[PDB]
Amino acid sequence: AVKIGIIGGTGLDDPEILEGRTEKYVDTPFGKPSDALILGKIKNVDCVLLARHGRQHTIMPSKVNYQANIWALKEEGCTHVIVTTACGSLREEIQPGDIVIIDQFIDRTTMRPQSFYDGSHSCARGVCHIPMAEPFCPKTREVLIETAKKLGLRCHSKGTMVTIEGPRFSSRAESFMFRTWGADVINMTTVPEVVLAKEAGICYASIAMATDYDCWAVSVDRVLKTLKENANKAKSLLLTTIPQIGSTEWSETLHNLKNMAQFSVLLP
Amino acid sequence: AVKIGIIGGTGLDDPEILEGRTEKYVDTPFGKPSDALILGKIKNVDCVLLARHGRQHTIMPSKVNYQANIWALKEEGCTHVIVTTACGSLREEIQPGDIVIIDQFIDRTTMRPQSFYDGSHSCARGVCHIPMAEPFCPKTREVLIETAKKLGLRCHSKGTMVTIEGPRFSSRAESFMFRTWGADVINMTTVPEVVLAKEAGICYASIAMATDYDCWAVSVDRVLKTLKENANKAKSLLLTTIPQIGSTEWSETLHNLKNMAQFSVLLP
Amino acid sequence: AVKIGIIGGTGLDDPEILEGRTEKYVDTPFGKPSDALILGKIKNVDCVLLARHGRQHTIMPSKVNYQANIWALKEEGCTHVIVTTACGSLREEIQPGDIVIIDQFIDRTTMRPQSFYDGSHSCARGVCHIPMAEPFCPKTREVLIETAKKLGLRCHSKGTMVTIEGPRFSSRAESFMFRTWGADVINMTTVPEVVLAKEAGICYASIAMATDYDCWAVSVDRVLKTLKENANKAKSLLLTTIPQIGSTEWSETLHNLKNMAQFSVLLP
Ligand SMILES: Nc1ncnc2[nH]cnc12
Ligand SMILES: Nc1ncnc2[nH]cnc12
Ligand SMILES: Nc1ncnc2[nH]cnc12
Repeated sequence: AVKIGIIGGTGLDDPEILEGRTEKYVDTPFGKPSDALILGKIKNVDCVLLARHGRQHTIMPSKVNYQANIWALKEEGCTHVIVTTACGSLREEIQPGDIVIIDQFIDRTTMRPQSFYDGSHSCARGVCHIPMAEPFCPKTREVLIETAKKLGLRCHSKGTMVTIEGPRFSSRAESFMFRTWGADVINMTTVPEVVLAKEAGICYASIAMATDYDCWAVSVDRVLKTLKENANKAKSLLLTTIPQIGSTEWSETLHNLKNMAQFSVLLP
Repeated sequence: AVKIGIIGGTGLDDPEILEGRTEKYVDTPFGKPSDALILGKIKNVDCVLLARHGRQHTIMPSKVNYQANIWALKEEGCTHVIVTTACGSLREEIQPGDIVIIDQFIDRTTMRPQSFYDGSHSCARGVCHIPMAEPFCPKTREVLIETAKKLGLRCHSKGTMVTIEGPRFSSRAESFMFRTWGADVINMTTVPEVVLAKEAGICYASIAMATDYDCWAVSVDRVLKTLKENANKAKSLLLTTIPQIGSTEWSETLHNLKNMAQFSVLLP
Repeated sequence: AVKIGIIGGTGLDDPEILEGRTEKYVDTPFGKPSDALILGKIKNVDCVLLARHGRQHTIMPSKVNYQANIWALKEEGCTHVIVTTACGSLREEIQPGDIVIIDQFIDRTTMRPQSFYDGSHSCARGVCHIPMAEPFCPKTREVLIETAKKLGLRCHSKGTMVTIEGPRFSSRAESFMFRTWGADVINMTTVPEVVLAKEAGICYASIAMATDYDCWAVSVDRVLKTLKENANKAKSLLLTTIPQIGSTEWSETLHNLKNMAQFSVLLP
């Protein structure tokens, strides 16, 4: 049995995607999640939706409680966590409106807790050095890619996301530099969300939606406009992907993830 | 009517530049500014001078209250903010003593608040994603460049400033790396000063004075020596530039800046 | 007379290396050191050993009190501080088990105090801008290199260490990027340890032990395994190097270090 946690980004957190909805506020050892958890289903698969920035988008990327969000979904019994996020394109071929099933990231954040094992919580004892060679679940990404193809959507099979601290957008010099580093898209929320999901032994995948070409220009109005015009794509992709995830066996994949997380912890 | 805020850097914060001076200590929602505001004039133009590190230079770059400084100048009615800063040269052609009217930056800071919209101040509500494609005012930079030419000063028309966290200087490996990234000069204070000025809808420009070639070596004594030998240049440039700024119309430029800042804010 | 401070890293902090041991808990203006100081000798040379992560390895890299550790050793009268650290190799020629006498670093840390002069301690007044062109002591590194040769150990004479914040390991995209930046090895503790030692006017050198090839894959178990298999190398190197350090004159080298540190401080 699988359970899909869904974290919705800016303008990509529609509750109506779930059938048989029930609101549920929870608490965690790391604090309160961005907003209430929305329990429901897509066909016969159980899901838990959560708005990353709150339903009214009042939380900036740097202040999102990534620890509480991931811990809450883990506590609900989620086996997978598929998220949505807007991003700027750093490559001509990645056009606004395109979907990118990212497989790598480059961290440019500075003031964000990236581990549950901070030495101050009894629920997470020891020092954890989680491997990040392959940050996103290959199997989950594969289903997303094939479903996008079945839907006939413009979708890139891989891509490197550079996550900046924000809330400001990048300068032109920074934008050029990121391209030379090998970054393909840019956002403000992938890190540490992907890191914490790995520590939790959860299958994590991200649906990145290009909304602009950054400035190599971007603005909040441009981002919001493109999201409004393309939100249906992420919704259709999730609706079609999830029942497919639920029809396959994940015990082995989840076992390997649990082992990796478990053996990354150094106890006294 | 224009009003020029002037933020003086290390050894480039001479109060005598202003005529008819009056000291004024102020407070802001973000705390106290580095020191008192010095009100005065250059010809018929009103100005407000502020020492970035305090008159006795007791504040390190990472602890400067950039938010309070910019907010105080904005509250005084400043339409422009022209600053001075020492920097290391990362290019052979930029010689110590040279002035660089920088047009871009690369952020290497880590523990600095970069927005007024942090969710804890009623004076700045919402999430702000300010555009940084063109961080510095083109029109203000243009006047500085032409005035430098009229004065016959060695001045570079553009340049990318990499702002490091400090207080330590860069290692040789870091110095080499910054050159490959496309950085031309290096300092410790441009970011987030330039970011906050943009959020405030103020025309911001920076007079960077090269004092050394970093280590691709630099020392505090070398920096102080070069500043003492060349401080008169920044003073003469400001004295000649400001009356020129005051003789032109800025309502349209300021309107466009206000619009950009206003529409960068996401309200609940 | 010399006194060698030794900071032992993960699995490279064996107390038995010292003869005539005596445990000593101390306090500093910056807080408590990672663990108690172990006083003792190697031949006729006085030494002070300190486990970076605590004897039971309960402190993550980002939470190590680098300020207290360096201050404690300085207060004990240490003239030199030679440390050990595990690291990942970013170059084919640097094989796991190899020693690298690093000479440069690239900072990728974000939430770490890098100076004693933070404006809140009477023991360290003013603003300090310490030079980092040559972060490690050349003379100390030279003795380590020659001793490694006399022992017939695979040892690299130089290398650039990129210090990441951690506790997570790097992503593959980050690993590739670090190689293009010119990094040779990667760890989580060199910065700011090397910076604070310089401010303290102490001769600092690092014995980096490659334990894996990062992911250009690494895991805690792989790291621990390689350290267990090669720990004897660092121990033998220290035992043979230290008596050699004690047989030479260091007054001039220490005087030059004291001058550099002293003149890096800007007083009110
Ligand atoms: N260009 C951009 N930079 C950062 N985050 C973004 N989100 C959407 N577009 C973005
Ligand atoms: N080389 C340098 N690095 C950083 N800040 C500086 N200010 C002056 N020279 C500098
Ligand atoms: N690959 C690696 N990255 C960071 N720290 C390490 N310590 C040992 N191997 C490492």
